[PDB]
Amino acid sequence: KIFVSVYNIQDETGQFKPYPASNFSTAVPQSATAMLVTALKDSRWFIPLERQGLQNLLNERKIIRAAQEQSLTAANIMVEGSIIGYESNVKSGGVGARYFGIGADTQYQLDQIAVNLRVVNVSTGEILSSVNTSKTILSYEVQAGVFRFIDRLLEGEVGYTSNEPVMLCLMSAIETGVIFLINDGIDRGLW
Amino acid sequence: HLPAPTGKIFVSVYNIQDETGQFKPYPASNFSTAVPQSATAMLVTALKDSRWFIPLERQGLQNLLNERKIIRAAQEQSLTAANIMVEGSIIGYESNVKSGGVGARYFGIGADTQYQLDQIAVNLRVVNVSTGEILSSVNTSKTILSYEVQAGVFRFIDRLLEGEVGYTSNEPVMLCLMSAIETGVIFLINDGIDRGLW
Amino acid sequence: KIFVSVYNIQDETGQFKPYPASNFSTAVPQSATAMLVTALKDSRWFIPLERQGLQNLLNERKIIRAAQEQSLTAANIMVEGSIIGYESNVKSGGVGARYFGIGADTQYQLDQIAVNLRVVNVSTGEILSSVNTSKTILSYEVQAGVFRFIDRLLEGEVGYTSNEPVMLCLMSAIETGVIFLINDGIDRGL
Amino acid sequence: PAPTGKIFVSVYNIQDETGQFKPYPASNFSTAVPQSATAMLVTALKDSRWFIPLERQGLQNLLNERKIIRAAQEQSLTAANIMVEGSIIGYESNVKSGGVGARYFGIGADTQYQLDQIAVNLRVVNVSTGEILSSVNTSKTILSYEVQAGVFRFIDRLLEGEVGYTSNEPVMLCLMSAIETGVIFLINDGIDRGLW
Amino acid sequence: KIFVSVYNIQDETGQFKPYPASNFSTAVPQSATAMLVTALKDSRWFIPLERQGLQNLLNERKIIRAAQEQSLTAANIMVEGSIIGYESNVKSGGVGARYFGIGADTQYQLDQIAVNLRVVNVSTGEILSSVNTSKTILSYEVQAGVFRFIDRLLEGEVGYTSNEPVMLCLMSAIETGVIFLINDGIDRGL
Amino acid sequence: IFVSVYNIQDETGQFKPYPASNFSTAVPQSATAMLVTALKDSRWFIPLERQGLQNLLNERKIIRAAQEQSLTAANIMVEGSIIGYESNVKSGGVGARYFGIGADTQYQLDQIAVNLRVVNVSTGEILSSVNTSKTILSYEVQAGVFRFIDRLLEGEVGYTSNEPVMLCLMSAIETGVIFLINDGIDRGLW
Amino acid sequence: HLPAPTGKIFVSVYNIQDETGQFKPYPASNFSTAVPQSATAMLVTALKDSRWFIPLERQGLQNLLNERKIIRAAQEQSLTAANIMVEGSIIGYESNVKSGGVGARYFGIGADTQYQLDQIAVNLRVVNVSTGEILSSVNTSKTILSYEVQAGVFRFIDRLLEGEVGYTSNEPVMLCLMSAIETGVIFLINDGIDRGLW
Amino acid sequence: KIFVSVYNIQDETGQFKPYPASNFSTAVPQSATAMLVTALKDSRWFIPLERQGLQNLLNERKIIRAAQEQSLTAANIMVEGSIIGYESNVKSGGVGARYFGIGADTQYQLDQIAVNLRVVNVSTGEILSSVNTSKTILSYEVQAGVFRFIDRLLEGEVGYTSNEPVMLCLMSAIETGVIFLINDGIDRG
Amino acid sequence: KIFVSVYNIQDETGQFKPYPASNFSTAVPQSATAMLVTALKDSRWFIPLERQGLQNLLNERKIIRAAQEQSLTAANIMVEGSIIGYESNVKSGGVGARYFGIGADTQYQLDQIAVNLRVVNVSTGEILSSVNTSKTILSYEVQAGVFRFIDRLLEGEVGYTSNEPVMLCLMSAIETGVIFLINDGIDRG
Repeated sequence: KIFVSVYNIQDETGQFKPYPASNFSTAVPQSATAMLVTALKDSRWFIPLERQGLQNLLNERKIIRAAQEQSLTAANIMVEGSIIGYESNVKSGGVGARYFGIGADTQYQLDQIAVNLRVVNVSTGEILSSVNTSKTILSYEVQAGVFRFIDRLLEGEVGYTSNEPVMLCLMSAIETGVIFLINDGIDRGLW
Repeated sequence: HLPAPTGKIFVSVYNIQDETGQFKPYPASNFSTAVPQSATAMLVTALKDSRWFIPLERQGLQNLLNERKIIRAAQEQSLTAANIMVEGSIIGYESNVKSGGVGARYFGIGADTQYQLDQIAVNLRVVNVSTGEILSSVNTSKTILSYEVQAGVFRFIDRLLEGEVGYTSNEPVMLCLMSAIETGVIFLINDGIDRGLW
Repeated sequence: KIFVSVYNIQDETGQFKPYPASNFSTAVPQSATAMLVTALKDSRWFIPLERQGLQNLLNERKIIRAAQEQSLTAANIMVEGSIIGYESNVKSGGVGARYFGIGADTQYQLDQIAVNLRVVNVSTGEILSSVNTSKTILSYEVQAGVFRFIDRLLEGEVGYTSNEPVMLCLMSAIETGVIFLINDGIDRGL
Repeated sequence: PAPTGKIFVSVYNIQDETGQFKPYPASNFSTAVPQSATAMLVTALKDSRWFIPLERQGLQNLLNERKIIRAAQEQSLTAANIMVEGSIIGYESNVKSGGVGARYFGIGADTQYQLDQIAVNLRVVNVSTGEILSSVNTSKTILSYEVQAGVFRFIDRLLEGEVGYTSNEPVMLCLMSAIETGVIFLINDGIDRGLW
Repeated sequence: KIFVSVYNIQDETGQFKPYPASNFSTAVPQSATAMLVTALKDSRWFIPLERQGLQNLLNERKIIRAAQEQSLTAANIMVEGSIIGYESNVKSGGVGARYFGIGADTQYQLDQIAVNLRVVNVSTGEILSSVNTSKTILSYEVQAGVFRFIDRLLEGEVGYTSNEPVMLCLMSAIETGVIFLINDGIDRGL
Repeated sequence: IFVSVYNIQDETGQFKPYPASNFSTAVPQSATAMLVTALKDSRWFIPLERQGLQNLLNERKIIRAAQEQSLTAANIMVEGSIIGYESNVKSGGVGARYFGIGADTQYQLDQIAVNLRVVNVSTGEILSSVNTSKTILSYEVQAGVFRFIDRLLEGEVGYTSNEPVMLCLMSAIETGVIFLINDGIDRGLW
Repeated sequence: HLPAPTGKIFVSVYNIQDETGQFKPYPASNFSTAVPQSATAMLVTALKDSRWFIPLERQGLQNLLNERKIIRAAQEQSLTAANIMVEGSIIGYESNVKSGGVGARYFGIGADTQYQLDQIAVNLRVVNVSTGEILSSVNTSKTILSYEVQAGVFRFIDRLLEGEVGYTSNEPVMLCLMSAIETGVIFLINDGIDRGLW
Repeated sequence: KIFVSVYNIQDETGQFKPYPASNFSTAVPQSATAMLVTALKDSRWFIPLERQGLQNLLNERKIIRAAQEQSLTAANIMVEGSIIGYESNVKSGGVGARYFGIGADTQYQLDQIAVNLRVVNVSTGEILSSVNTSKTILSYEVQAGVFRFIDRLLEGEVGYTSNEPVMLCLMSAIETGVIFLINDGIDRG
Repeated sequence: KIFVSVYNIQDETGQFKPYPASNFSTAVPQSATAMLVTALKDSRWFIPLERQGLQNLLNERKIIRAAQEQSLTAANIMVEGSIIGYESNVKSGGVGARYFGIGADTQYQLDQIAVNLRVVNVSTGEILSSVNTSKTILSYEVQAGVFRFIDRLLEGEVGYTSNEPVMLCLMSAIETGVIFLINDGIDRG
């Protein structure tokens, strides 16, 4: 097991959802340094050190020390970085056709998320590695309908829509990123 | 084979925060979050109800410290610590994820139905207080259903006739958050069962 | 009687009314630590200790102490918690029908509010109990109308709407919550 | 009821905990309820006299003025053994609402009404022990109505006419009212204590 | 003459003009502690003490003291208070009629402004009096028009609108308020 | 003859309506310039700066530094603020159209009020205060022709005038200074 | 008769600020000022160009003080003052003030024109540094023209013919501001000449 | 290898996406001082020194020093600079034609991004070099459709749109900036 | 070569883009004090001194000074100033005509940007020079189209639009400004 310290990884995408959404709602989750710490945890051996999160821990230790009137493990490597970018439509498109009286159509869009992870040495402060990974986010819509006349009338509609969970894609990106960092570390080795 | 625990464990939880960065869309107020700010209550009541575990407050800590100031003053008696700390946050929220619906209209009786699913994710981390090492962590995800059903009639006589009926249901996102945090707490409690920490 | 201290119970619902309303107008009242303090007061025996509210009291005591040139009771239990959640439509629906020429219709929506109360020990700082309770908020509209032709013409409309007072439902929730807190203490007993 | 006697009551602030604002067309910054309590309340306590409101609004200017006085000379400040606290608890609408109307050729007429609710919380607190001696919630309701009548007639030429009237009870008055019954309730409640 | 010191009287109406107006513009002027100071000035005997306004005066005195390298009169009573409330439509209404081809119509609205003034003693800090006064604000619009056919065509329009000056009504309320305060003080008498 | 003026601020609490930006005031922020030049142009008076004072103090810091000589005071201080702004107050207009020549006209009035107060520097007593108010005219005129031939003919002419609110502010501040000086003649202090 | 000056005068100008409180209307961003923030540059270059006058910076002063911190630091030599200080601000802005336009259309050739005038006012004050007394002040006002011209043709043949030509001009509010500050500086300079300050 | 310390490179474009987008959404990524740090990392010889990022490193070292009751490498040159500008439409255009009953059309837009990088000496604080580079950002849309009558009716639509990843163009720009910087440094040296 | 120190040249235009754009988006880049630093660098003789930018430099030197348990060159001149103004339409206009069935049209707008530079003496704090320069910003649109009837139908459309890169024009203005300052120094000297 190797002790890894990670404090914060930002959303540097600087992006927000368009209308109808609230102009306050980010296009990307604020959750990394959770995603990342659990990615390091689940890829074990790595032993995540918290530091989120550090203030509370320090308070708790203050309470402990107060109750009695005993040390805190460090990390030789630190992971840093942020969420590099988000956009759309990137690649997007769709088709459709309507004949009397049955129409049908379909649409799709792709999005991009990029992430940067950096392994930095704690002793020398040198950056031992850094990587950019980018996943893509699918969205699609399918519709079919029927408009027919008799005389009286008839009509019908069916439809389905899917959005890949940006949070899941982020998780994917940070995981493949950690895989890459570990792999890169194997040729170092530091281990 | 067989596992076994021993006794109650004091757990301190300060903030489990909303890292979703999300807010409801229009018509809603752009200030209204898509997700409750209420965890570190949901979680604290999960730990209280999942006993044996003993939540240590710390929300919440300052008011207590003040009250202790009043006590110490009025008399002119220590404060128990927690050996584990739970942390984490609400990892994410989105929509439509999966969504869709169908409908049909024949003269003169129409009907239709629609539905949407949403997702919320939560992260819980058990961290050791002495060494500051993270002992465990889990990501959990619930989904949030919404659906609408409508039926109607347009008919001519000569005179005329029409009618409408409809029903809608939205799963309570707060309940879904709670459900998620329960799933996470169950997961953590078993991992500790195989450890044991106890 | 037991002295109970309550400082802040907060709105953690993070919700605001939709349009036409002002985006600054909360979906839920800010009034708890009053509603709750009066709930504890009214179920007495409990003796709410203020602390809202505390600063003014401290100033007033400064003034007294100056004018005289006599202590301040504490509480062994503290109540905490907040308003956990709010939403809508949750469940909603309605029906209606129109035949010549008399139409009628009706609608309803239900909402939810949840609350958390926690009894915490002041001495050791341990949480003695915590409970979540949730009420629901009814709203409905009724309309009836007539459209008739003669030659000349005739029409008429009547309607009524009712919305349950979200504030009252909050009071209800906090009250039932006070009941649950009171009960678990009975087997404690403290 | 009855005075004695006079009791010094200090009130610093009673605040709007309603968190409510007027809807469109109004400005989203415009509160649904007045910020004027701790005036309304001070005058309510005053008008029910005996009570002797002690200011504390307001205290900063008074202390500055005393600085000026003390400066001109190069004499104390009475305190209150009770403190009144509390806030504006809640506001809404439509709560209860409705209306009717009918039109025959060519004379139409109609009327509508809405009720709103305002709630207040007052708490009498002991200054010496810091104990809350009482707390009360009162709620008034706010009436509004609109009336219209009209005529559309044809001759051939044409004729039309309209008349209308609307009244909205002054929310500020209902707040004052609420705090007034609240002061009454507080006084009565104190009557059996008695502390006074 | 009696020296009266007045520092702050602020807008507690929490109200703002509706659309089309800018959402930042108050429904009520911020000018009180002037209107009041000039009202007391005009009601003489009273001698307004500034204190607005005080910081600048203190600076100026710093400069005076600096140039020379003579005291500052106080007030035994202080006036306080604020603008209590504003609303609309309160009472409002109107009529109108149109016959071929001449129409005419009229409308009116009333608004309300309330004020609170309090006389407080500077020595004891006791409130010697407090009063709430409320004026109302009139507005009306009148129109007349003609639509006629010849064959060709004819039309005409005339209209007038008047809105009472909210600032003036604030002044009216603050003045009548001053009358109430003096009136109450005379039976004291101090 | 030395007059010191630090503050005159916008207490109108008003902003322009739509189409304008909600950040744009209905009234200039410029007084303590208008007023200082009004006192200057009305001489005898000698404006003492103090806007504006901080920069000067820095400059004197520099002078004093380069050398390793005093600063004149004022026995009277002028104070006050912009009391109010409104519209439509009085407004109206007419128009008529006959085939094919139409014409029409409209007008609106506004109000601006200002308060000036002379305050004594030694005793801090207010020696005088006045409210003065100007009014602001706006008008529009249009004329047009719609005619058919068979083909067609049409034409339009129009003119609009808005009195410069800033200028009206200047006017109010000047008449105010006139009044203050005049009343001062019977004091006189001068 | 005859006047006369002597020598260069050191003038310090810290801030000349926008007191207009005005912003462009829609379509523009509500954050966009109706008037430039650039005076105390415009004015400083006006004083620089009307030389003899020696603008003293002080904008601007902090960076200068830092650079001198660096200089003084590297060596281990004084700082000139200004005998007069100029102050003032942008007093006001508006529209339509005077505005209007005409136009006519005959078959099938129409034409029309429109115009708007705006105003900017500026205040400059020469203030004495020693006694702090104000030696002079002026209010000046420029006006800002805008106009549009259009011509068009709608004609029928059978088939059809149409045409459009148009031109618009807006005077540069920044130019008008500069012009205003120039007129104020000119006024102040004659006034000082019969003073003299020299 | 030369040790290069880069603290922050900032977005000085002052630009945000237009409607429908949120008025809070930057038109340009905030991600540089990652992009640039990884560009210098990928261009070796260079050894990026962090400094992002520095506070956490310092805290961690505090913890380490606490556990023991061992020094920190510096950089002799520092890279600075920022994202200079962004705009559109800059160049834009498109064509299209529709005949009975088959229509088709296409659009395209270009955007610009500029970047400034500056090599500064740490000892003397002198700017050894500074360069501005600018990439451009392609976007295009294509549609084709058929509207026909029979008697009954028939219609169909197909379309595709591609938008170049502004983040990529930013990366490309910062890389080209690095190339210029290295070129300038070699001629010094 | 002369050492020149430049800290801030700011956007004093107070202007922001109109609708559809975000109300937070400046009409003008925030990039000057880079543009200016690269203009001075490119005009050598001159040696831009950083100072942006200074805090990181001082931190780095803290790291250096700590690692060893060597001075920092000053500038006798400082360049200051700001972006003085931005506007539109200023001059704008256009023509167009349509005959059956072929129409065509074109329109254009001009914008203005002005910049102010000031050379200030560091020793006496006196302003040695200041200049205002202003460039103008062209934008134009061209379109041509055909609507024809047969019976059947026909239509076609082509169009092209260009916007001069406001960032480029600012660069231009700041450059010409640097020229003016250099000349102004030439007769000084």
